[PDB]
Amino acid sequence: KKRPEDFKFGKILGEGSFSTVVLARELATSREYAIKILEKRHIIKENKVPYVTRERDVMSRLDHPFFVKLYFTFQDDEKLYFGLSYAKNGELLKYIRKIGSFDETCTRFYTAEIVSALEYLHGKGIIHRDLKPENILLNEDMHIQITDFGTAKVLSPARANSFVGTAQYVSPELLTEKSACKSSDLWALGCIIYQLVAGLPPFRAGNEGLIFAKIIKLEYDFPEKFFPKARDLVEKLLVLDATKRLGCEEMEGYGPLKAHPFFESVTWENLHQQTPPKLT
Ligand SMILES: Nc1ncnc2c1ncn2[C@@H]1O[C@H](COP(=O)(O)OP(=O)(O)OP(=O)(O)O)[C@@H](O)[C@H]1O
Repeated sequence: KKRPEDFKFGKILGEGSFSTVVLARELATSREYAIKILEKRHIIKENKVPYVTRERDVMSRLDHPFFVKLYFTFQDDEKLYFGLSYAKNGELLKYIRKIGSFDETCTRFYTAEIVSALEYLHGKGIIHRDLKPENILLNEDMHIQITDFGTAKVLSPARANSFVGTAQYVSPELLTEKSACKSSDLWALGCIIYQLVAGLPPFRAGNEGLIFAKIIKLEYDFPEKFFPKARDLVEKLLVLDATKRLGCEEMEGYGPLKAHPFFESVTWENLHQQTPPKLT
């Protein structure tokens, strides 16, 4: 029902391989949206339509404060437009790079929000499959806003067969069995926790193949100082057997995960309304 004429477009927020995200003000309401714009000829020609349709379908299902919201979509002759919530503070990755690593309180708090987010997502039977700090945005208040649902999968009411993801965060089962499940996201969570504390994700190399070989061998080490209860949690997530990761369904879900000693001081109830600790 909305049209391009309905908005004043401002600065480009970022660019993807087949998309541009632009900050826009809706004239009729004065609201700010991040508008994702896809060229129809380009997505048809480069075979991206399945990913565009998947992103719209998955995002339409989501209604949780830790996810970017899809408010509306429209199209004209040349373009599709997705109106998204504007995450003013950009990617979580920017903050890991800037400050180098998070202290225990910040690690705990941001990990808790991600765990809360994943509990919601897996409860709806959806796997993300590309969870990483670049795909975790931050709103004006510094709460997380998970994004990038074009490679997500709605599981039909355990396993998904498309090969998708980012080498550093890909789970061993996707490499060796050629499928992913909810537990694959918990593997990515382990990588992200490690990255928050250590400054880099645990499987690192300058090319994907070398990363793959390390992942399948569980070849990684903790830096000398690494919060002991965080290390224990990481060891319970970075497990080759996907059925043995803390938080997976065969480990009886998110209850035991949230009960991990690392999260002891966490109040899970209204996390999105708590004041995040300052990063720095
Ligand atoms: N809702 C949003 N609010 C603020 N910034 C955003 C939002 N969505 C995306 N961005 C920024 O714009 C960039 C482009 O996002 P987009 O989803 O179009 O492609 P991408 O996922 O970065 O790249 P690719 O699709 O090629 O992997 C993001 O990397 C992010 O920095």
